[PDB]
Amino acid sequence: MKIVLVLYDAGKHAADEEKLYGCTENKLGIANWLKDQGHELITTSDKEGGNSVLDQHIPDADIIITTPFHPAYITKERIDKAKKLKLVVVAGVGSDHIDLDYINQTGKKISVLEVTGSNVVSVAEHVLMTMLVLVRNFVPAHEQIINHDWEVAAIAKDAYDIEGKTIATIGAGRIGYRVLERLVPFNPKELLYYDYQALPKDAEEKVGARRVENIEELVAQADIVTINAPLHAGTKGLINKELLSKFKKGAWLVNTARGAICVAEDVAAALESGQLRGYGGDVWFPQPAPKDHPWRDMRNKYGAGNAMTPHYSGTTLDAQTRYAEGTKNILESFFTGKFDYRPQDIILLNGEY
Amino acid sequence: MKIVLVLYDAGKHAADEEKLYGCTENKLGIANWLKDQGHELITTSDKEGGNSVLDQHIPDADIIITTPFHPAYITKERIDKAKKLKLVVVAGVGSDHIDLDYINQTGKKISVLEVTGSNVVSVAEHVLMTMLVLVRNFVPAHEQIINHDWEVAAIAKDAYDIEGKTIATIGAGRIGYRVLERLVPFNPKELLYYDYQALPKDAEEKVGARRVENIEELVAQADIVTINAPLHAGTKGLINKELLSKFKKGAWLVNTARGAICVAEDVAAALESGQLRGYGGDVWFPQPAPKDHPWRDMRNKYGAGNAMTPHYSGTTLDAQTRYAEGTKNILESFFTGKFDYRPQDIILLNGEYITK
Repeated sequence: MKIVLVLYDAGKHAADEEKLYGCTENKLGIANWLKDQGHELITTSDKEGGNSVLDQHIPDADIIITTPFHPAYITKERIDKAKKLKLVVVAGVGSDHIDLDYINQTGKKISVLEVTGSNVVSVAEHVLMTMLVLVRNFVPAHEQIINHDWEVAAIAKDAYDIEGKTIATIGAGRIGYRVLERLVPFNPKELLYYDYQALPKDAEEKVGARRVENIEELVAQADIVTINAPLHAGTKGLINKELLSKFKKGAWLVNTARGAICVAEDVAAALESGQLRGYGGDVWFPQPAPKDHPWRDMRNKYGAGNAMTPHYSGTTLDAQTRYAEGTKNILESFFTGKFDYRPQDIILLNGEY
Repeated sequence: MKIVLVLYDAGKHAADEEKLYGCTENKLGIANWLKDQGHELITTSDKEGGNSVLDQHIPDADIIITTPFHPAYITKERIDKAKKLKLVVVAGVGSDHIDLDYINQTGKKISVLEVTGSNVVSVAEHVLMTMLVLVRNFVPAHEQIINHDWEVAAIAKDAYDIEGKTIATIGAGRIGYRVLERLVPFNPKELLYYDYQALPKDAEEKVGARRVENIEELVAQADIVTINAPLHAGTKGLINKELLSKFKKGAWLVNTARGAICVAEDVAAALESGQLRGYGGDVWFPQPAPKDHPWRDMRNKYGAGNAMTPHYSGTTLDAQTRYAEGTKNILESFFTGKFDYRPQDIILLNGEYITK
C-alpha cells in the first residue's frame, strides 16, 4: 500500500533530538517498520497549492497520516480525487482539518482515527504552569534578571499565591478534569466547573468540584478561568467584550483549547483596561499567529500579564512517543484486517459516525 | 517604647498597591496601631554603615523589626550597643542575619521570634512553577512570541512532560514536604528525598516517598532535583563540580533555599556543558545579585534552561499579609505582658532556646 505522511520540516532541530518523532526527517519512527511489512512511504511537508507533493500522490494513496501541528487539509476536492483512500490517521488529537461531514455524505468506506488521550496530560500540565506563571507574576521576574536589574517591589506588587483562589474551568472533559486533579493539593478556595453534562458523582467528589449552571455566574465569582471546551457554535466567540465585563476585576484567564473561542481584540482590550490581570495560553486565531497578532504585544498596565507561547503544549517529546506508538497500533489493526481499533480512537468507521 | 522597623523602599510601587505591606512606605500596616498605643516608630531602609539610621537609634531601641528581604544584620557589635533591646522580630521567616549564638552564649535577655509557616506555601508553589517551566521549556517558548517569531520544532526538541519523571528533594522539611504533596497528582515516576532524619512512616506513605541514604545515589537517578535544606556546614558548597558530575545527564535543578548551597560557577559550567538541562530558583549568593553574577547570563546549549528570578517567592501579597498580621500578634503579646506567643514562633525566649 501507499502511505503519505505529512509533517513539518524540523531542519537542524531534527538532528539534535532523535526523539523528535513528528517531523519529516524522523518520520514518526516507523519508516523501517513500514518497509519491513512491504509498503511505500511518501513523506512531505509541502501541503499547499494544486501542484504540491501531497496532491501528486493523493490519487493512489491508500493511507494518509496527518498531524494538527502541520495540518494537511483534507478538503472536498482532495477527497474526490482520492481514488484508493481507505484510512486517514491523525498522529495526535484534532481533526479540524478534515472534512468529516463530506466523507460521511458520499458513502465512501473511509475510516478516520486519532490517538485519543495522547495529549491530555501534556495540555493539562501546560494549563497549571500557565496558571502559576500568571498568578505569581513570573514573566517580569525573569525579565528583570536577564536585563541585569534587581527590584523586588516591582514584582511583588502584582504577585499572589494560587492558594485560596477560586478556579473555574469551562469544560470538564479529559483535559479540564485532569487540570482539576492537579489543583487540589494547591489548596484552592473552591474548584468550579461548567459543562453540558455532569461529572460522575465519584469524579466530582474526588476533586471537590461544584457545578455552576450558566457561564455568566461561573466567571463572576472566579479568580482564575481556564477554557477546556470544544469549539462549536456555542463556544465560537464566547469570550467577547460582553462576557469579559462580567469577569471579576483583575481575573486571570488561560486558554489552551482553541483560539477562535475568544475574540482577539476584546481580550487584548480587557488586559489593557485592567479587567484581566493576565492572559496566557498556546492557541491562536489565526494560527500560526501573524507577526502582527495583537496577543503578541498586549500587556497589562504594569507591562506584564502575558504568558503566550506557540502551539506546542501537545507536541512535547513524551506526547510524540505516544503519537508514534498510537499511529503504529492503528496501522497494525488496519494492515492485519482485524480492525481491532480502540473504540475511543474512531472518528469515522467506513464513512459512518 | 521605641520600635525600629527596617524594610526596603518600594517607591512608586507602594503607591500602586496598598497591600504591599513590607516596605517603609506602608510600614506593615501597623503604624497607626502603634501610634495609638503611644509608642515611637522609626522606619528606615538605611541599614549599612556606622552612621546609618539603624545605628543611630540602636542605643535606646526597645524593639527591632526586620525582614529577610532587606535584612538588617543584628551583629555582636550592634547587640553590644543596644542597651534597651528586648525583642527582635522577623517579619517573615529566616534568622541568618541575627547572631543567635552570641545572644544565647552570653545570656543577654533578648527574645527573638519569627512568623513561622508564613512562607511555606509561597515557596513551595514557586518550586512547582519552576519545575514545570524548565521541564516544559517555557521561557524560550514565550520569548519566541514576544519576538514575533513562530518556530515550534525549536521549542519541542527540549520540552518534556513532568509526568513519568523521577523527582528528588534535598531536605524534607516544611517546604520540602509541601513540594512533594503538590507533585503527587502530576504522576511522577517516583518521589525521592534525602535528609538527616527520616520522615514519619505516615508522612512517607501519603506522598509515596522513598528515602535515599546518600546524596550521590539520590542525584544519580533523579531527573529533577530540588534543594529545600537549611544552610549549614553540611550543605555549604554541596552542589559543586564533583557532585554535579554524578547527576543524571540532562538533569533539571531548582533551588529556592539558599544560594551558598551551590558553587555559582560550577552550576553555570554544568548548564553550558550539557550536564544539566536547566537551572532555576530565586536565591543568590551574593544577594542582591551583582549585575555580572554568572547565573544571570548562563544558558544551556540551546540558549534556554535559565529560569532565574529575583529573591521574591516568599514576598507575594498573600504572604505579606501573613507576615504583617503575625508581627502585630507578636507585639500584642509583648505589649500586654502576656508573652502568649505561638510556641513555634519562638527562636530565643529571653536568650534561651525552648523545646520544639
